[PDB]
Amino acid sequence: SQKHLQINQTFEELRLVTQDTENELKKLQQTQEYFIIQYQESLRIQAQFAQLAQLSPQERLSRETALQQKQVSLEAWLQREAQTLQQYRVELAEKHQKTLQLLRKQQTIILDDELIQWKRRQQLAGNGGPPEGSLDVLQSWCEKLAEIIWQNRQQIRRAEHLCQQLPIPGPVEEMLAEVNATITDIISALVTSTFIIEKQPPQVLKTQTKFAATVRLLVGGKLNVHMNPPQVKATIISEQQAKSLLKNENTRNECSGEILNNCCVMEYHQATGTLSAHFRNMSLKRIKRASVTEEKFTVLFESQFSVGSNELVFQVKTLSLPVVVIVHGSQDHNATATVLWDNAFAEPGRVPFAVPDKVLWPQLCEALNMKFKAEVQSNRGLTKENLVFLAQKLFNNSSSHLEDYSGLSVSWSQFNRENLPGWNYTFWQWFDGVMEVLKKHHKPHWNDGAILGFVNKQQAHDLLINKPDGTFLLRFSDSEIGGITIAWKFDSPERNLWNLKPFTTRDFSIRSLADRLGDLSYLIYVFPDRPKDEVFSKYYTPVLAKAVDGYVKPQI
Repeated sequence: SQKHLQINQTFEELRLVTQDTENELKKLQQTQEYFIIQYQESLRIQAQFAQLAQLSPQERLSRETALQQKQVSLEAWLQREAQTLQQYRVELAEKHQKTLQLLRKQQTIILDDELIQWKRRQQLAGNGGPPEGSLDVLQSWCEKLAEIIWQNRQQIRRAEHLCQQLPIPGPVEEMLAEVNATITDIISALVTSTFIIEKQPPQVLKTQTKFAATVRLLVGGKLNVHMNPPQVKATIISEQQAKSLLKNENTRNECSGEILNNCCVMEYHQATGTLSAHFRNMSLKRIKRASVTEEKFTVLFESQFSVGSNELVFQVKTLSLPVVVIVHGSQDHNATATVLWDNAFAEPGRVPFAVPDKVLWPQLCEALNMKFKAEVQSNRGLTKENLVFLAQKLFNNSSSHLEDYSGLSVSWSQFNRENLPGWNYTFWQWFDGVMEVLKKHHKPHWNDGAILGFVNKQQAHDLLINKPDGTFLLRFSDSEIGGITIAWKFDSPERNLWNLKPFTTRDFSIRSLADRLGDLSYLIYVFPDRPKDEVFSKYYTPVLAKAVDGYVKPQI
C-alpha cells in the first residue's frame, strides 16, 4: 500500500535523525569535558602565579612573563569555546524539536487514523462484518514509536545533565522545557492509547455465564512494562458511570455489578513481542439496574504501570464496546437490536454510547444485510429485490424501486419500539425471527436457493399464476413470527392459487422442512422449475430400523 510505504519510509528517516543527534550529543559531551580540563589549567596558572609571587623577583621575571602570555591566550580559547558549547547546545535542541514534530505527525497517522480504522473494523465485526485482522502491523509500528520516543527522551535527559554540570544562561533553558513538555505528551498519548481490547466481551451478555476478553498493551516490550507485568482489573460500569469516568468527574471508583475472575496479570510472549492479559473464565455474578434490553453497560479494564523510570507511572483505562445484560435468553432478540444499532451507527469520538435517533434507509440496509449473512452463514445475502420487500414492509409503501426509499428515515422506535401499522410486532422482531428460523434449521436450504423468502402473498400469487401445477415456493409468514409458508399453484374448482398454514421452529423440530415437503404430493416443482427431489432429496430422512423390532445390524 502507498499509505503503508510512507509510514515505513518516515520511520527510516526518524531512525536516522535520532542517530544524528546521538552522534552530536557524544561530541557535545566531549567538547564540554575537554573545556572543563582546560578551565582547571586556567586555575593552575593562578596557583603558579601566587607561588612565584611569594619568591623574590630575580629569575621570577622569566617564569612570570611566559605564564602571562599562556594565561591570556588560554582565556581567549575558553571564551570562544564557551560560545561553541552554547551554539552546539542550541543546535542540538533545534534538531530535537525537528524530530519530535515529525514524530508527532507519525504518531497521529498511526494512533488517530490507522488505529481508529482498526477499532471501527472490529466494532462492525460485532455485527457480522469482515474480521478486523491482526494487531501485528499496528504493534510493529507502536514498537517503533516507543523505540524512537524513548531514545529521544534519553538523549534530552543526558543533555540536561550536561547543562546542570556547566550552566550557560540563554535560550537553551526554554527550548529544553518546550522539548520536555513535548515528550511527556507523546509518551502519554502513546501509552494511554495502546492499552486496547483485542477480543471484546459478548455484547449480549447473560448473567451467570462464562465469557472471555483479551487486552493488549501494544508498546509492552519496547517500554520494559513486561519486566514486572501489571495486574489488569475488569469491572462492569454503566452508561452514566462511563460518561463521568471520561469527563474526569469519576470521583470514587464506581461499578454496577460483580465480575468473577476479573484480575489477570499480563503475559509476554517471546517470538511475537506481545504483552496481553487473557481473561478466559470471567462471569457476571450480579448486575445493578435503575427497558432491560435497551440498558447499556461496558467492561472497564484498568491497569497501572511504571514506564522505564520508577517515578513515571501511568493509570491506563479502556472501555469495551457497549454490552446489554440479559437475564433469561428470551431477551436476547431485543438486546441484539440495541447492539446492532450501536455498532453500526456509532460516530467516531462520541460520548459513551451515544447513537443517532434517526438513520437513513440505505444505512439500515447495510447493517441488516451484514447481520443476515453472518447469522445464516451464507454468501447469499439480501438482493436488491429482498431489500425492496423489507422497505415495502417497514414504510408501508407499494413502491418496487429501491432508489425511491433512499432519503427516507428510520428512527430507533420505528425499528424496535412501535409495532408495524397493522401488526403485534416490530420490524426488527419480524426480521430477527426470519434469521432465527433460517439459522436454527434451514442454513443449507437458504444457501441452496430453496427458500425465496422475501416475497409477499400477492407477489407470490403473481409468480405462480401461469406456472405448471405443483409449482411452489417457500415464503416468510407475515402473521406468524419466524414462520415459513408454502405458496403453490394447483388448478382446482374453488381456487387455483393457494397458501399453506405456516410452520415455526416447533413444527420443524418434530419434522424437518424437507420431510414435510416430501410428503405433500401436490408440491412438484420448486419455483421456477426445479424438481422437488433434486432440491430436497439429500435432506429427506432415511427410515432406520430399530433394535427393539429385532435388527442386529443397522438397516434402512
